[PDB]
Parts: sequence; structure tokens; C-alpha cells
Amino acid sequence: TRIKKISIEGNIAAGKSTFVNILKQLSEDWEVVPEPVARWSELTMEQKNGGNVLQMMYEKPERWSFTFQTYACLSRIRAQLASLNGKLKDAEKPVLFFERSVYSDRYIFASNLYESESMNETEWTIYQDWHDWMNNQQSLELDGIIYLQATPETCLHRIYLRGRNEEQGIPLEYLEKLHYKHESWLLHRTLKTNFDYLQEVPILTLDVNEDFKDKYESLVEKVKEFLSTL
Amino acid sequence: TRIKKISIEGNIAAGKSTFVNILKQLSEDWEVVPEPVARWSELTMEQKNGGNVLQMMYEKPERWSFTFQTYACLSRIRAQLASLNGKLKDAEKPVLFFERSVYSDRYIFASNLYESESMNETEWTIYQDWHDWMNNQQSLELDGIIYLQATPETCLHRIYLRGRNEEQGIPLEYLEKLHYKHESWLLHRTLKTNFDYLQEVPILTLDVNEDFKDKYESLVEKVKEFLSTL
Ligand SMILES: CCCN(c1nc(-c2nc(N)cc(N)n2)cs1)c1cc(-c2ccc(S(=O)(=O)N3CCN(C)CC3)nc2)ccc1C
Ligand SMILES: CCCN(c1nc(-c2nc(N)cc(N)n2)cs1)c1cc(-c2ccc(S(=O)(=O)N3CCN(C)CC3)nc2)ccc1C
Ligand SMILES: O=c1ccn([C@@H]2O[C@H](COP(=O)(O)OP(=O)(O)O)[C@@H](O)[C@H]2O)c(=O)[nH]1
Ligand SMILES: O=c1ccn([C@@H]2O[C@H](COP(=O)(O)OP(=O)(O)O)[C@@H](O)[C@H]2O)c(=O)[nH]1
Ligand code: NA
Ligand code: NA
Repeated sequence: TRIKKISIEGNIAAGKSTFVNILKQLSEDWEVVPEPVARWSELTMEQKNGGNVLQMMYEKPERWSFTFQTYACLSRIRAQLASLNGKLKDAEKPVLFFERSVYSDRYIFASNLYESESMNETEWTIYQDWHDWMNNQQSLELDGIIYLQATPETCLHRIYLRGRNEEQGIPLEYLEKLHYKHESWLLHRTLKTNFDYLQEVPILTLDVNEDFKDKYESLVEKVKEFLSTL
Repeated sequence: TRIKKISIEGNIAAGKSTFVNILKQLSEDWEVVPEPVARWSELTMEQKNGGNVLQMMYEKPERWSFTFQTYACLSRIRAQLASLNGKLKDAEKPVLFFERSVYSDRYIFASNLYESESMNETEWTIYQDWHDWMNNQQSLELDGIIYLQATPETCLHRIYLRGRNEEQGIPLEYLEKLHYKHESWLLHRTLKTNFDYLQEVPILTLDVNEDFKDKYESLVEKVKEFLSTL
């Protein structure tokens, strides 16, 4: 019938890609939209652009943050809309799991870059104006959020496990800042956003500090119970 | 009934703002969408952002070209859509004159900045991808184009008449480059674009080298004849 839209949120290396790849296999009624930035980490024009932008970002974040954030968010909206229009047309209970959302783009990542002076006030105000508009010009509004909650230390350890050379420099302090933002948005619900409906969207919080790759049935049971409430 | 969309195109200081302000007064069925960049040259968030971006552009175009071009084009689409949805609902023969278009944004200005190395290949490819997408996600497609054709020398003289301090440094060579692009697009129709319908859109070319402020009736007669053909 109508596709349920669920975003999977969480810190760097919390296990979102891992969890989403588990979910996709469990039901023909379940599909996933992987995060464009994750895929930037035969190549399409977007992958070539995104690999160049990520590389330049590691080199000079105060030059590239606005360009990166705008392209990442555009790429996400395009990919989410393509799945929403493309998939699950013959499903009985269709669910589309988004790996992160246009809200994590703005309120986690772009916000953090502005706070670190990697965007100036004009870049940040243009970005928010563009986001406010790019989102209204609607069908991507979330039915629920699944928060994969891990400690900064767990996420630092999982960056090490994943082994991308570019990321081994990421310090615990950066992960603690992103952790606080997620806790403010999704646990305390203190974060004010420009999207009124978000204060009321249901949120399922899953503790993923314990390795779940071979032992995920309890997490999936909580996902199925949560889905039945929507 | 259905609003006719006509873009007014031409080099810097050819007399577009002048012509559009003449047209708006002549018919209750005629409305105009002034160019956001022109208005950046009580202040809204967009005017504050746009004044800052223009100022930084004069200082360092190779840092600010991508940010400026994206914001100018967004601002234009927003303003054109607002007029298309807002105005001329009780008109018998409604016409909306756009001061320039999303096509002059990309194929005149952004293209020129890429050619001058003020955008690198990644910035230019991201911009074109964004434009290709930002335009499809449709109701702004043009019914006709009015080309206000002036020599670079006329336009250089009219920059002097207009007297904006920031512009007095603009050299003839820059105006000659923008002139060639307009002639390729609108006179020879040699310019290849990613918008197939544009090769076939009617174009009215008006020679505006002679001052028309007190003597514009022949130009308006050619506009009314052109409109009757659409
Ligand atoms: C794996 C993280 C990749 N990463 C980023 N990703 C995103 C992102 N944005 C989305 N919209 C979606 C999405 N999925 N991802 C935004 S930025 C990234 C981060 C840093 C970076 C390094 C170091 C510190 S810091 O805290 O040590 N510090 C340094 C000194 N000074 C400036 C203050 C801050 N901060 C950020 C540099 C490059 C990059 C690509
Ligand atoms: C009145 C023109 C304002 N102007 C511009 N406007 C637009 C624009 N874009 C739209 N999408 C819509 C729209 N309405 N306008 C784009 S750029 C602008 C132009 C220059 C500038 C100066 C000098 C030379 S140059 O040829 O002398 N040369 C210098 C050495 N080196 C780099 C090679 C080039 N080129 C550009 C610098 C700032 C600015 C704001
Ligand atoms: O229960 C888990 C969850 C994740 N990982 C590993 O932790 C790293 C990061 O996970 P992922 O890529 O899923 O994190 P994301 O950034 O997508 O949240 C990867 O090497 C995973 O194989 C793990 O070993 N056990
Ligand atoms: O027939 C004309 C057309 C224009 N102008 C002057 O030329 C300058 C630039 O015109 P406009 O602002 O209309 O140019 P645009 O950049 O909008 O094409 C202004 O000072 C106008 O008053 C003029 O004196 N006579
Ligand atoms: Na599936
Ligand atoms: Na009018």
C-alpha cells in the first residue's frame, strides 16, 4: 500500500550499514537506501565527484565543507526519491529503511562543521536556506527513526575494525561531539529543528555496543514490534 | 488561462531591468520576475547572504564561484516558482517576463567562471549535476526568449551610466566573452545544452544599442507581435 519510511541514525561506525544489510535480506517487503557518502567511501559521475570531494575535505575542511554538505544532501534526496518511486510496488507491508536522513545531514554533520568554523556564517545560512527549500521542493517525511546507540569508544573501535586509511586519524573527541548531538536529537529530544512533525515522530533506540553480526534476532524483533505500532 | 513564460536575456547592462520595468506597466496581464542577483546589487536573509557572497566574489572568485552560482540559481527558481503560483490568476492573456533564466545561470555565467578557472572540474561537474537535477525536481520551461542584443562597448558604457562602484573595474574583454556566449546560444544557436526543447523555443532578437527609455514603442510592438505567435 503506502511505503513506510524509516531512517536508521547513529554515530560513525555504530553499525548502520551492517544492520541495514541484515534487514534487507529478511523480507521481500523490506528495501534499503544506502547513504551516498558511504558509497563514495564503472564509477558514476556522482561517485567520481564524491571521492574527489571527500579527499579534498580531509585536506582542507574550511574550503570544502559547504560544497561537500550540499552534494551529499542532494545525492541523498535523489537516491531516496528514486527508491520511493522505483521499489516495493507489489509489497503487502512495504518498508524502506534509509541509511541516515536529510536531518542527520543538517543537524549532525553540517551543524558540526559550522560549529568547528569549517563553514562561515554566510555558508551556513545559505546551506540552511537551501535545505529548507530543497526539502519542500515532501514525500520523504519519516514514519519512524531507529537510533543505533553506541558509545564513542565502541565507534572508535569499529572505525579501527573497518580499516579505511582516511578514517584512522579521526579522534575520540570528534566522535564524542557527534554522540552528544545524536543524544540531544533522538534521546532527550532537546534539539529544535525547522521540521515540526519530527518532535512527534516515533523513535526506537537500540543499544548496539555488543557485536550483533551473528546474534541480531532480538534487535530485529524490536524492529518488527516498532513497525507494528506505525 | 495558462501563463506564458518569456525570458529576457542579454549581456550585463544591455537594459533588461529597464525593459522589464517598461513592460510591467503596460498591461495588467503582464508581470515580471526580477533577477535575484540584480536585487542583491529590512534586508531579507537572501539579500544579506547575496550581498556577502557578491562582495566575497569580487575579492576571490576562485573561492566563491560555486557557492555564488548555486545560491543565485536556487534564488531564481524559488522567485520564478513563487510568481508562477502567486500571480496572474484572473488574467485573460497572462505573460510572466523572467529577467534571465536558469539557462543563462549555467550556460553564460557559471560556464564562463569554469572557463576562467574560478571553478575546478569537480565544482563544475557538481554544479551541472545539481542544475540537471534541481530543474527536473519543470513548470518553468520557457514559451519564448527575448534577446536584448547590445555591443560590448554599449554595455561597457551602460555599466558607467549605472554607476555601481563594484562594476567600474569590469573590463571590455569580460563583456566580449559574455557577448560571444549570448550570440552562440541565441543568434547562431550553435550552443548545445542539456535541455532538448530549447533548440526549438522561439527567440525574438531586439537591437538595443540605441537608447530606448523615451522611445520604446517599436520594441514593444515587436514584443506584442512575437507574443501573438506563441
Ligand atoms: C568519517 C567522517 C568523514 N567526515 C565527514 N563526514 C561528513 C558527513 N556529512 C554528511 N552530510 C553525511 C555523512 N555521512 N558524513 C561530514 S564531515 C570528515 C570529517 C573530518 C573531520 C576530521 C577531524 C575533525 S576534529 O574534530 O578532529 N577537528 C579538526 C580540527 N578542526 C577543524 C576542528 C575539528 N573534524 C572533522 C574531515 C573530513 C571528513 C570527510
Ligand atoms: C556585474 C558582474 C558580476 N559578476 C558575476 N555575475 C555572475 C552572475 N551569475 C549569475 N548566475 C547570474 C548573474 N546575474 N550574474 C557571475 S560572475 C562578477 C564578475 C567578476 C569578474 C570580474 C572580472 C573578470 S575578468 O574577465 O576580468 N578576469 C579576471 C581575472 N581572472 C579571474 C580571469 C577573468 N571576470 C569576472 C567578479 C565578481 C562578480 C560578482
Ligand atoms: O555488530 C557489529 C557491528 C559492526 N561491526 C563492524 O564495525 C564496523 C563499522 O560498521 P558499519 O560499517 O556497519 O558502521 P556505519 O558507519 O555504517 O554505522 C564494520 O567494520 C563492521 O563490520 C562489527 O564488527 N560488529
Ligand atoms: O535605453 C537605455 C537602456 C539602459 N540605459 C541605462 O543603462 C544602464 C543599465 O541598464 P539596466 O540596469 O537596465 O541593464 P541590465 O543589467 O538590467 O541589463 C542603466 O543605468 C540604464 O538606466 C539607458 O540609459 N538607456
Ligand atoms: Na528485502
Ligand atoms: Na503589469
